[PDB]
Amino acid sequence: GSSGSSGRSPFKVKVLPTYDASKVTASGPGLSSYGVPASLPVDFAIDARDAGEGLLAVQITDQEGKPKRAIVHDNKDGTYAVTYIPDKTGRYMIGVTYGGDDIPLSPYRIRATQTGDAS
Repeated sequence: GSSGSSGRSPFKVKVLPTYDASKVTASGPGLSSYGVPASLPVDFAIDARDAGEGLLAVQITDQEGKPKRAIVHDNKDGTYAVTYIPDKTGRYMIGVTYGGDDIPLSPYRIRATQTGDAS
């Protein structure tokens, strides 16, 4: 089941938005394919060329799918930084979104390289 359909407007055209998720990309250690240090404060960079401006949001989950703490850094220089401390190593799935629209790049598959953690 579902419901809603809320929100109206007295005047609004059907033109194209200035922003564009598709034009959104990210680079850095936080998304390093080679691997990332477990229990280490890592952050990536979001450089937008033709993505314009759009509500950015990050969702970090674990192999089980638990909510992870994600900090938001504002540079106001045409980019966006995000720090995340992966405590519980494992398959991490990051779901980046811009202006209520997920990019064709996400989700993101990363592996937290941990050592020891004997139980």
